[PDB]
Amino acid sequence: KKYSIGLAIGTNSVGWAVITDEYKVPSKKFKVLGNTDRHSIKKNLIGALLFDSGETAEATRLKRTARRRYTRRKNRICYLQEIFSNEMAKVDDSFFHRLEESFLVEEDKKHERHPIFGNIVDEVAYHEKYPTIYHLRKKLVDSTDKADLRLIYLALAHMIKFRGHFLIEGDLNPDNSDVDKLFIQLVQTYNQLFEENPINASGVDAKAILSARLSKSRRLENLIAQLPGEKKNGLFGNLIALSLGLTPNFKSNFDLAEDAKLQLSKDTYDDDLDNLLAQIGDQYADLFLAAKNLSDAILLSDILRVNTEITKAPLSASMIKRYDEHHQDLTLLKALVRQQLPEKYKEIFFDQSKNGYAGYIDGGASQEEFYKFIKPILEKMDGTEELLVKLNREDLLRKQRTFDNGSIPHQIHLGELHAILRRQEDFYPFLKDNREKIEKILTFRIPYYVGPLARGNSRFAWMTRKSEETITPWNFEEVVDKGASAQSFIERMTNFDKNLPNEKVLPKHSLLYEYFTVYNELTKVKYVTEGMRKPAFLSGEQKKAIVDLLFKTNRKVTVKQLKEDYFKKIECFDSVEISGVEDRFNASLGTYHDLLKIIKDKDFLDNEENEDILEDIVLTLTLFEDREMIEERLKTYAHLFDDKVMKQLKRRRYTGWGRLSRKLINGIRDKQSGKTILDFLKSDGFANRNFMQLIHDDSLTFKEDIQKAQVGDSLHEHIANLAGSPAIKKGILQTVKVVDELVKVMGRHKPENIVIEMARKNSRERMKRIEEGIKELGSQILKEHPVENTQLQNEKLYLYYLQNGRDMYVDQELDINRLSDYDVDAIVPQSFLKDDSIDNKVLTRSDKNRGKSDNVPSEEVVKKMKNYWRQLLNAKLITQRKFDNLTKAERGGLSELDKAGFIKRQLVETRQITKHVAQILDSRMNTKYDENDKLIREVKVITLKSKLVSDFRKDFQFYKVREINNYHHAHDAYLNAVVGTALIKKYPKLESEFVYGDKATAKYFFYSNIMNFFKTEITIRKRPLIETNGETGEIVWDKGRDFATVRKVLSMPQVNIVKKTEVQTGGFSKESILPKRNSDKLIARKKDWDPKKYGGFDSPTVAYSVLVVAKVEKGKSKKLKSVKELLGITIMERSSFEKNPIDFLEAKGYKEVKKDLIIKLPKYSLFELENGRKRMLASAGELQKGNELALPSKYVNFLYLASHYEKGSPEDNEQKQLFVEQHKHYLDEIIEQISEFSKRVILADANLDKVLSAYNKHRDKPIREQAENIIHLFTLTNLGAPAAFKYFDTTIDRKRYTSTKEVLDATLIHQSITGLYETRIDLSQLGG
RNA sequence: AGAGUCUCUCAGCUGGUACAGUUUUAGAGCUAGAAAUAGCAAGUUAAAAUAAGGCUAGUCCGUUAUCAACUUGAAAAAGUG
DNA sequence: CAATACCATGTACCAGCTGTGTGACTTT
DNA sequence: CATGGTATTG
Ligand SMILES: [K+]
Ligand SMILES: [K+]
Ligand SMILES: [K+]
Ligand SMILES: [K+]
Ligand SMILES: [K+]
Ligand SMILES: [K+]
Ligand SMILES: [K+]
Ligand SMILES: [K+]
Ligand SMILES: [K+]
Ligand SMILES: [K+]
Ligand SMILES: [K+]
Ligand SMILES: [K+]
Ligand SMILES: [K+]
Ligand SMILES: [K+]
Ligand SMILES: [Mg+2]
Ligand SMILES: [Mg+2]
Repeated sequence: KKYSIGLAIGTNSVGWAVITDEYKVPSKKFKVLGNTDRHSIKKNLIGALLFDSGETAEATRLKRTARRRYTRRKNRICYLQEIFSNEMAKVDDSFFHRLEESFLVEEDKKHERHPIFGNIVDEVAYHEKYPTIYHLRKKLVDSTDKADLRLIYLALAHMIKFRGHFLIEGDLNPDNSDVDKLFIQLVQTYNQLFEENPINASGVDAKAILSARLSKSRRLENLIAQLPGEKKNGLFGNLIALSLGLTPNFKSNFDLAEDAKLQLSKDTYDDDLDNLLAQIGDQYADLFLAAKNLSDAILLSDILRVNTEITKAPLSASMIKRYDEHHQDLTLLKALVRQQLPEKYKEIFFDQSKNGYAGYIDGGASQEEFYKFIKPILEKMDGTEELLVKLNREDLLRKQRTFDNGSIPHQIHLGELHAILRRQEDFYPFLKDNREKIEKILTFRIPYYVGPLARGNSRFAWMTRKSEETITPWNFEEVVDKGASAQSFIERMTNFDKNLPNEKVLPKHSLLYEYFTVYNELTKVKYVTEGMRKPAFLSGEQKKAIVDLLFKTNRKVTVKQLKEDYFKKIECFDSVEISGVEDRFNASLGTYHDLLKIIKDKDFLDNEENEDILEDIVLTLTLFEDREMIEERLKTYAHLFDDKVMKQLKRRRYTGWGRLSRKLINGIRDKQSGKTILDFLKSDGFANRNFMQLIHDDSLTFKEDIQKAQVGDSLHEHIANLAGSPAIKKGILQTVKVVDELVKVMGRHKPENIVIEMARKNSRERMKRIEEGIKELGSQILKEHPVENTQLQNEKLYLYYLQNGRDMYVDQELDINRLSDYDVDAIVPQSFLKDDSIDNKVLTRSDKNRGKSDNVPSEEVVKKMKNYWRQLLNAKLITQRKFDNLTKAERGGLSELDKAGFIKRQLVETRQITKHVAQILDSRMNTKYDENDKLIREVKVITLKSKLVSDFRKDFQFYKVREINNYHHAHDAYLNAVVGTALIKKYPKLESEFVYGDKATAKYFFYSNIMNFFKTEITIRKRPLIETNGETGEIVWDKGRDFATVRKVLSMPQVNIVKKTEVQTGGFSKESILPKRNSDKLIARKKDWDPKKYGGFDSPTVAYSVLVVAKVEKGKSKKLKSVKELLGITIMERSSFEKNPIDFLEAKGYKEVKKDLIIKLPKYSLFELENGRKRMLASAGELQKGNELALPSKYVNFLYLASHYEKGSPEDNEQKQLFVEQHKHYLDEIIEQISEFSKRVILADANLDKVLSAYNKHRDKPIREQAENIIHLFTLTNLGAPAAFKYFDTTIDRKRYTSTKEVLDATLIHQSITGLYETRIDLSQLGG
């Protein structure tokens, strides 16, 4: 008995089917377990497992990270309170107690209700003197008087609790960042370099202009407007633009041929500046550094909007400025409305529900919403002009705690913290001794390379301690081994050398590693001149001369440099042909040139004895990112370089790791030669073997040593470690579990073949890619055309912005209002490359202007547009892949071989994850070896792409309509098995391409015509009825009988669709903290916080339901009453219930619980009632639809054709259209089937009647549109959670199943993973 | 079937921080009326919690992955049509 | 109990490692 | 998002 398996692997489904010799699906009688009168059932061997998408670990991680955050912020406060403990006890022995219980209601408070002082008089006086915390912070920073210890704590706690970000390194000078003085010094540094062309900056108010609440470009234009004879694109203008955070281009200033675009935010700027400074000299370093300082001052002026010469608390001062202008503007705003229109006053200042001032302070109105609600109310009135200016600057009626306070660095809070400590350490001796300890609390943060401060109970931790004691902010440098921990942070993630599995991989930028990559490429170069008979390799001398002369003097080596600076200069060749490298060498001694600039000792770099030291310095620069730690590690060589060079060495940091170890490159040696790998790359006679040849050569001992160097996951573990979406990995494991069961079903007989086919908030990302691209481009298109992230979901508008509002084939502007008239065109034609991503797509006025349509854009378009494309590439508005394709016509365009490859890739799957599934299945099936110790491939694992079966369906009218039911998953798998087996049966030579295990015109023709053998006529040409294998003579396909077989299988109504039951996990409930309410739905946020007094959560998530048969007390009498009901065990209750189910249930009220009748009921548990009606458990108190509507095939194909689902010849198109119109009565028949089914299992009288009326209303509608909208109707009958749907313009809301009472007496069905094995439990026989 | 390199792209996993939001309390509302309410005044801030919580008590852990039923079995697992 | 309606924590930055598909050079 | 929780209204 022989058979094959077909699989369809998706992210929510695994379709499966068993086929025989004749492409038939078998049917078996299967045992049925349980207490029903049915002992067995007939099942077709075809079905599909359905499951909810697997989730990533990200959300779990972000929540984990926040938890740690909250724990450590509490610890900071506890540290500070510990310091204050004894001395605060002398002043107020319950202060910290009133703070701790501030949340409680006075009924539960054990102390007085006024937290700071403990009486109403002092408390009210406090708030009158210090309405915001920032008033108190400024007073404590400025005043010279002794202050109450409790107010000192509150100001220091507020700074430590909300301490600001750590994005800036070093200390901040609040007086050294004066915008006027940094602008004056930029002017002075410019006038030094350009004495003949100086700028008159007198009368220019640099402070107001650059610190103004305006866009960077507008402030730039404002300042230049004050300077006559200076343009914003001149050198000075560009420097101001750099200061404002824009991205200017200094190429045109210094007459450069290449482009020096500079932005101060990019990580590349440090190199970007040095690179520019290399061309124009170091005299300009003072100019470009002076501009950097100005930027710092302007950034601070966004935060500090107050003169820093009247207070040492400019931040708190600026918060107080917000409060004062809020108060003044509120007084005036009220007066205006009071007089100009008093009818709206009640709506504005008293209605929390409205987005007025009441809703903005007391309700849920945000600043953005408040501004919207009040913008017309201001425009409508008189005297509102200044307020309207503040509203448009987003600076009206501001609160102090706002979304934009993320700008504040921690150095500013620290400055006020250190000032207060300096003021009060004069009166309190414990503040002078703990001044630094308190300062450390605010400033300390765990280094990212240290991680959780665990003690052997964190699977996430790696930190190692220098001593076993409690870590605090003050002892961290001593208890935590920062060096070892920083090393583990990387070495626990990096790859080992695959060849030498115990050797660590070299840093990517290691000098030795780059010597290797350059010699390995250089060794395969070949050249030929006139006198030479044939091309030749480079000798060891030639390669060394080339490395010394070119690679050690030029960052990148082009072929031109090789020809002129080597072959002409040295070999005296006026002409030479080069091979093995094109345009320029891909490898380069980059680190060599970085170190030559820093240390300026070329002879040190070339001395081989320094190889070790240089290797350790680069390793240290790569391994660590902390500049102190880097400095500490490089101390060993402080004697070798100047302090200036050592400082420059500290600042140079590298990232990335190679793929080979040092031991492999330049350690192990060949036994007879005594030479390392690098030695052979430098010199290997006239064979010039490269890395691949060396480690594979049997005449050397490298290969032997590799195998000796080499040194068991579970199925689940192995799948977890695959590179791919966790979603697809869930289906991969489910697939293997499906195959195991199917083999057990066939009496442990292995199949002949297994054919597998695998399926194929971004608006935040799409917006960020256009902002960066446009600001890098320097364009004002976002100014002229504001856009929201949601709109960028539209393809044409997204392409418009990525192309900066220009046609991509013609150098012209595009109209944003005309996009409907424009064309979206594929760079590589979709006839060749089925790619619809933005990466192969282009917005043009008309696709005609691309050129010819059988190739990549014409040469003329490339000549026209290459430069504009280059800008888009650098602005990252197109990728390198998109630019390369866009420009291929200048590289010959698409070749015939390229076209052959494209067609082949349409048919042969090459994705790595697909190969891994095949390898998993192949290694599970084929386990025995033959006389030659080679694997015996009893089972052939075939992998197909989705296009094969999809074209099969459209070619033989086996159409699919996904919306009808879930059967198409199972049918896809059947067709995969059929097509896959028949394909390799017809052409056994294909096995190399389609089975796992180990002229261009011809292949193009061949692969385009590979599937013709199924057809009876082609294009013209005709074929036999019976198709056979040429060699064996065996029949593979009968075009009369075998299509009928397929048609029978797709028509079968019984298909085993199983929805994987799953225990729900994750969050306990909705996260929203709700206000207090008298409802038992509310759940306490802490053990003692009664939700009736404090609010809390609701909407818990049921992990699984439980069938309880027990008795419950009834009435005031408490008489025991027998019941049977469903209890949802929430995720939070789950551990408590499982530890002791009986105690848990008795706590809930149940008595005499029949412990053995407790049934665990996860989500999607399956119940059958009367007339075949099936329900799935959505929750403990809601149900989902549990039936599939097996619509007959004739209707399915009619719906597909009538609806124009997806082309064919005209004689075919008209034949299909004629069939649609000849079978128009099918429309009513389809409705009848739906209604017959809805009345049998759906049971939504209201919705069914509403739909019938809607269908009888739109009978005069076109047939195509009636069919398209019949497709929507299957939502009413679709398996799963009910949902809303629209028939034409009528909307049908979901009818839900809000009670689970009926399943308590129905038949519960437990299914195996295929659903072929069943246990059925009559629940009516329980509770008697 | 792979391997190294160059320019990239997309994805996965981990760590260190920040700002808001929400919730309860505190921030004496006034006047006139028995009240009902009306007319006003006010508003910007803070503490605390931010999965209940756990023992292993760490400045640690708590939302990913995995899961029909039955039989033996503390459990892990294997077995069952 | 129907039918019906409303609701659902969000944002920002920094430091890493891995594999992926891409199209080029070289190779087993 | 989409689907389960919750309340309101009849
Ligand atoms: K993170
Ligand atoms: K009390
Ligand atoms: K000017
Ligand atoms: K608000
Ligand atoms: K409040
Ligand atoms: K106005
Ligand atoms: K707030
Ligand atoms: K190249
Ligand atoms: K580094
Ligand atoms: K020195
Ligand atoms: K789960
Ligand atoms: K579980
Ligand atoms: K199941
Ligand atoms: K990469
Ligand atoms: Mg906690
Ligand atoms: Mg807050």
